Amino acid sequence: AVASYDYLVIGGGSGGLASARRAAELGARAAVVESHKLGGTCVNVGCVPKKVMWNTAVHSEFMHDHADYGFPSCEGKFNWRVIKEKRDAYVSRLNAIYQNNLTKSHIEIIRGHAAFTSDPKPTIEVSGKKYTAPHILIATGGMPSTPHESQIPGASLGITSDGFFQLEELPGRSVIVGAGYIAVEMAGILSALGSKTSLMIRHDKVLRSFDSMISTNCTEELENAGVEVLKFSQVKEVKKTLSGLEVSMVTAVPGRLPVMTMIPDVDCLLWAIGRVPNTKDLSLNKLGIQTDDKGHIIVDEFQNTNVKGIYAVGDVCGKALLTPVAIAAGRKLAHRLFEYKEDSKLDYNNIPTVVFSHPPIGTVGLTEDEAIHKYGIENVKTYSTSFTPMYHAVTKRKTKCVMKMVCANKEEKVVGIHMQGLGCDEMLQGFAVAVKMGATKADFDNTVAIHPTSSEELVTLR
Amino acid sequence: AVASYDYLVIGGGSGGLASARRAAELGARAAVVESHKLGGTCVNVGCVPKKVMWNTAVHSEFMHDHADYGFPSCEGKFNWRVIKEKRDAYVSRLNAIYQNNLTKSHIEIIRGHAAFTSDPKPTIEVSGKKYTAPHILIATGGMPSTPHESQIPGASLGITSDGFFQLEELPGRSVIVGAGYIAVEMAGILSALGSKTSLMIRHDKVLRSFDSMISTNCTEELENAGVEVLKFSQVKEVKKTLSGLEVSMVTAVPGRLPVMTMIPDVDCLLWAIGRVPNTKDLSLNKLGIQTDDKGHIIVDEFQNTNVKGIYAVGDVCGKALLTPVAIAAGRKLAHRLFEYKEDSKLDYNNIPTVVFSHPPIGTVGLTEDEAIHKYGIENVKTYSTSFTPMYHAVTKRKTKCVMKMVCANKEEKVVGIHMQGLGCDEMLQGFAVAVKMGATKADFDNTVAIHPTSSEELVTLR
Ligand SMILES: Cc1cc2nc3c(=O)[nH]c(=O)nc-3n(C[C@H](O)[C@H](O)[C@H](O)COP(=O)(O)OP(=O)(O)OC[C@H]3O[C@@H](n4cnc5c(N)ncnc54)[C@H](O)[C@@H]3O)c2cc1C
Ligand SMILES: Cc1cc2nc3c(=O)[nH]c(=O)nc-3n(C[C@H](O)[C@H](O)[C@H](O)COP(=O)(O)OP(=O)(O)OC[C@H]3O[C@@H](n4cnc5c(N)ncnc54)[C@H](O)[C@@H]3O)c2cc1C
Ligand SMILES: NC(=O)C1=CN([C@@H]2O[C@H](COP(=O)(O)OP(=O)(O)OC[C@H]3O[C@@H](n4cnc5c(N)ncnc54)[C@H](OP(=O)(O)O)[C@@H]3O)[C@@H](O)[C@H]2O)C=CC1
Ligand SMILES: NC(=O)C1=CN([C@@H]2O[C@H](COP(=O)(O)OP(=O)(O)OC[C@H]3O[C@@H](n4cnc5c(N)ncnc54)[C@H](OP(=O)(O)O)[C@@H]3O)[C@@H](O)[C@H]2O)C=CC1
Ligand SMILES: N[C@@H](CCC(=O)N[C@@H](CSSC[C@H](NC(=O)CC[C@H](N)C(=O)O)C(=O)NCC(=O)O)C(=O)NCC(=O)O)C(=O)O
Ligand SMILES: N[C@@H](CCC(=O)N[C@@H](CSSC[C@H](NC(=O)CC[C@H](N)C(=O)O)C(=O)NCC(=O)O)C(=O)NCC(=O)O)C(=O)O
Repeated sequence: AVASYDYLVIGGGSGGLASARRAAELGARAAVVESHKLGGTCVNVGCVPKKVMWNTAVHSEFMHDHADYGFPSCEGKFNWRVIKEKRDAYVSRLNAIYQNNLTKSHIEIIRGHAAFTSDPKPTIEVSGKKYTAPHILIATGGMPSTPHESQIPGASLGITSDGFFQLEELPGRSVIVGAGYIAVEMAGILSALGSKTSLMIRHDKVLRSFDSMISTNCTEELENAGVEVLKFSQVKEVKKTLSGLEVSMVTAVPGRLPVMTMIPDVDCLLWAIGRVPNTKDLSLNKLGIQTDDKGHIIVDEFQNTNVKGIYAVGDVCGKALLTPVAIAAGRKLAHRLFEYKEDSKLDYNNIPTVVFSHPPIGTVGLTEDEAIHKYGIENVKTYSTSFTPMYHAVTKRKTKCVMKMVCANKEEKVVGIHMQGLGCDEMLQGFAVAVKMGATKADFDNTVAIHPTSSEELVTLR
Repeated sequence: AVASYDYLVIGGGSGGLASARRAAELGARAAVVESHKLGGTCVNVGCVPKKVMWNTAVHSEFMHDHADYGFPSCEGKFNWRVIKEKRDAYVSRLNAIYQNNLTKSHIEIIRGHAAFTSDPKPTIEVSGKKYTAPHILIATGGMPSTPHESQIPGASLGITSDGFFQLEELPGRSVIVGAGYIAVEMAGILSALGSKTSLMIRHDKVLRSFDSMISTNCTEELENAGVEVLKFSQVKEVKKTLSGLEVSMVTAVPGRLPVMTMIPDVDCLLWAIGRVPNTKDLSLNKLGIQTDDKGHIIVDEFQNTNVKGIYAVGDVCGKALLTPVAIAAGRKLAHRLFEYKEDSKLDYNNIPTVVFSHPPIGTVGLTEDEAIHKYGIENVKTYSTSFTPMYHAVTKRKTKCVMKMVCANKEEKVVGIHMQGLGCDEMLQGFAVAVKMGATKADFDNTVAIHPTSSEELVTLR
């Protein structure tokens, strides 16, 4: 027998939870299928525990400036286990909250792994029971990528971000491989907390898809903070030794000859090279649901799959892999399906991002190079500044703040904002609202500054 | 003999410096008269040294959460002199920078006290030499208010914010009198750094001209932080004792009888009750320049005095006593006079403010009560939230974040934003740009959130 619902959601992470809760508000009879822990990647092995560890890493820098600010320094060591336990308890509190959010909304929780059946009417099976609905959302997320053994023998001796959140002790020596925001964030946390840390990157700079100013500055701040950035470098092999792992690296700097280097006595090797969508065991083939070669579910601008009555949102689609994007796409879909708003969809332009580096990065809109491509070089003007935040006026340790505003056409429409510096994590949201509204530079310059702040520098560029 | 300029600016603080520099960019032959230190109140006894001391007071709270974040605590004491010396050096660096800014712009620096003469053509005298121009800006600022002895015998035993910045040691016991942002800020700094601190206020709450939510929350956070808030209380007399000062207080709570209390062994009594404009010795009468009963120079919307060719900006006019306001009004005036832009003026609506409390406050636009008065009760809707920032998910000490959005008319135009919480100091500027642009709630809700942050809560209110 087959139980019918108005809305069946596969995955109880950011996007699935948000979509199911909004549908239920509109009257849908909904169910969420979850094989592991409610809250998905964000709550369990993502945004939330990452941010707790970032706040911890900030405590390591307050510690270094304490004498400069008039206090006698602290001179004793970090205890990873203390914060690990507290972090785990917070995750458990959130798991209980999201279970209650579904129950309070009268959303059924189906525990187990869903896969599609070959029934012509779209139907899933979970633990040998069948469920159907006229609307089925796939919101199954992704997972970390690890190299194949055939490519990098010994790769399985490394961990990913998932294993990072299982660590019970600070690794003495860490090597992080990759050059995106997860690699950056994990390297910065491990180094701030006292691991002897290297970040191994294929080119000269991290965050190369970000504005060139951010890519440069982020790389410089990593080095200034004590992270060893191993440029033009790749792992060839990993071996277990008596003292941890030995990582065999090849370095090939332009203008130089390639060189092989062994990195001995590594405690933690962390692969932060990408994410793979979680679709292998969904039986998508049984209904002919379209994927790319990497397993991402293909969707249109309304989150429709190629099969009527089946949708997908969030990381499983491979576009803009952020919690607020999954949530917004999920809610817009709920209003389309259950409020009959045919034009309800997410705009994927001007989505803001923060990277929790040291100091944090904020960006929204087009890089300078993207703007030149779209508008023409003669129709783009940039304004920028670099300064030392007043926090550091009295400290021996320094960080900088860099900001870039990208403007298009005669009116100087603000089409991109890019920055790194103290406070940039909390500064960006409001500027993103202004950019989404089509703010011009005149709109920024007509807004009176707030002094003394870093944020005022964005409204006083000349 | 009389030297002539295009532009004569009386006072080398925020507004005078900004106005003179912009005029000189437009070709004006300008001079700045300064009797004390370039940079005025902001650089020397205001924004800048206040902010250094606020950053210091934040170091006192990182210290209290260090064990919770896995570090062994710091257990030794603050040394006021360390940071005082560093703070003074930074002020000296800024004095040298602003002198150079004028010199590099070919702006003459006239050192001494200016007063108007009785010459029918507006002319000032400084150290017995006369100067004239077709455009004279009065930008002389203000000074702290202290009670008259006739009113409060012994009031002169107290200090003001000026004396705060001369303190060479942390006072053991401090009593701050007043209920505005300076009183709040000074009480919070002194208490965080270890002074046994009381804040004496005439009514039940601080910041009563701010939105009611902020007034309430700020008072609660002061008390939670250990500041003793002495409500419905006023100073009657101050006496020198063997052990500091004795403050005689009268307390008169509604519903209760008045009571007199002596507060013994006070080391620092700080008056933070208002500001008086710096106009007493300008000889304004010699030209009939109009003032109010408190000595403020009266101006129109274009900063004109009642006398042709004479202007005033900044604190001397008594309206919106902030550094960015003096600067913006000064620059808009320079473009009016020297770029002939007859409509160039400052809009005094939607000026954003931050109060450096613990945690900081940010506000822009109308309070809920101001919006109801302007638009009608049936045409105002508020949205609000209160939460604990994720920073405190793992700490025993707590602070809250409260946010209020005030919306007008069917379209829900955002006419006010009010908040207190970690990060609110850097969060506000961008939201102020959106409000100045006429953002609606739909504009906020159409902007994708940044997670995990406090700032995302302002774009996800329901
Ligand atoms: C280390 C790290 C840090 C990050 N930091 C941030 C950050 O600061 N900010 C930000 O915005 N984003 C961040 N992200 C990204 C964010 O976590 C993801 O974009 C977001 O979780 C994706 O949500 P989702 O709904 O697509 O998938 P997920 O949250 O991954 O949820 C998918 C759910 O589906 C369940 N599932 C899968 N297959 C099945 C099946 N067949 N049957 C039943 N259940 C199934 C899974 O168990 C899971 O709970 C971070 C991610 C990582 C890994
Ligand atoms: C404790 C405190 C904290 C503050 N915190 C902030 C803050 O965080 N943010 C913010 O925006 N604002 C803050 N302010 C307010 C800010 O300092 C003032 O709004 C701003 O300095 C006013 O600028 P102004 O140009 O009007 O006057 P001022 O900067 O006061 O400059 C006037 C100048 O005129 C000179 N002068 C006066 N009379 C004469 C004369 N006849 N001849 C020659 N020279 C003369 C004075 O010596 C002085 O240098 C703070 C103020 C105080 C007191
Ligand atoms: N400007 C913006 O607004 C941007 C926002 N983002 C946001 O961040 C999300 C995640 O992006 P991002 O952090 O770039 O993600 P990635 O998962 O793509 O980052 C991993 C990076 O590591 C490198 N890498 C890939 N494979 C290997 C390998 N086999 N060995 C070593 N290194 C490898 C690549 O960088 P390299 O080529 O340098 O080696 C790659 O970009 C996006 O989906 C988007 O939401 C991302 C980019 C820009
Ligand atoms: N909502 C907004 O946007 C607001 C912004 N601001 C900004 O802040 C600037 C400064 O304002 P604010 O901090 O209010 O300034 P004030 O200098 O006016 O604050 C001093 C306060 O102390 C109290 N006080 C006055 N005289 C006495 C006395 N004799 N004894 C004891 N207490 C006394 C009063 O409060 P009480 O009546 O409670 O006793 C008074 O408001 C403004 O010019 C503006 O730029 C100010 C208000 C609102
Ligand atoms: N704001 C950042 C950076 C620190 C910073 O601002 N430091 C400068 C001194 S600030 S105090 C004097 C005041 N300046 C302002 O209010 C900023 C004006 C803004 N730049 C603008 O263009 O509107 C003032 O009196 N200005 C009058 C004038 O600008 O003419 C500074 O000088 N830095 C230079 C240095 O080398 O230190 C933060 O707070 O971190
Ligand atoms: N953001 C502040 C406050 C801390 C906070 O957000 N805590 C909550 C858990 S966040 S992780 C799960 C994620 N939630 C979000 O991305 C926020 C969505 C936002 N509220 C919105 O409405 O868009 C998610 O999976 N959400 C899916 C869903 O919302 O359905 C939390 O639960 N707090 C409650 C508590 O009692 O702790 C900060 O970062 O400080």
